[PDB]
Amino acid sequence: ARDAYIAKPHNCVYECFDAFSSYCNGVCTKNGAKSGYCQILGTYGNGCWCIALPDNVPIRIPGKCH
Repeated sequence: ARDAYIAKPHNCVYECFDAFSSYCNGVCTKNGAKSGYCQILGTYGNGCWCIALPDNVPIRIPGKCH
């Protein structure tokens, strides 16, 4: 229902940093209301967090991006 480390469609964020530049929120901002923040990727790097309940089909991949 929500994204954990992904903020872009089928692509993931290389490394979300401080949201001071609203970089992570900026990606979630495109929705026009969706809200997201930058957390940790999990192992190494950073991950973007986005909250909302689109029509459906939130995450279709283990979170790994090309």
